[PDB]
Amino acid sequence: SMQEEDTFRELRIFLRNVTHRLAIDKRFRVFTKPVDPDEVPDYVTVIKQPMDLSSVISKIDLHKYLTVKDYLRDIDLICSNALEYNPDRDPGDRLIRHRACALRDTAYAIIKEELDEDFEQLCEEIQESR
Ligand SMILES: Cc1cn([C@H]2CC[C@@H](CO)O2)c(=O)[nH]c1=O
Repeated sequence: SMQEEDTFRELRIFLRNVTHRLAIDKRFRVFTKPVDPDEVPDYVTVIKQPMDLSSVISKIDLHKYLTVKDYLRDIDLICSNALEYNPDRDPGDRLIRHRACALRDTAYAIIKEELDEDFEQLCEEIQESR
């Protein structure tokens, strides 16, 4: 319905806002774009489902997220990808892992403070009805 479409439009507005706030954080710069095809040639062979904040934005705009839970799976993916691909004790790896965890934690904290639980429940019920 028109009302359901307004729901989803509101969802997308909320998700763009959260995603923008993550993307402008200097700590998260490395997650803002996909990893360069040639310049890290082994990435796409270790990491089967690359994800980054620009790809999140495109997915929002393509109406791929019908719930916050679905968005958060992609935030979780950005994180798990970073922990998987940079697993070493070396400071380079430890910095990106820290930053990945901080991205995840920040997104969850923003959502905990600002997402109405009844709004999410609605989204989930509309999705489950399709
Ligand atoms: C997403 C990601 C990026 N990098 C390096 C690749 C080159 C630079 C910018 O992509 O950061 C890296 O070493 N590990 C990663 O998990």
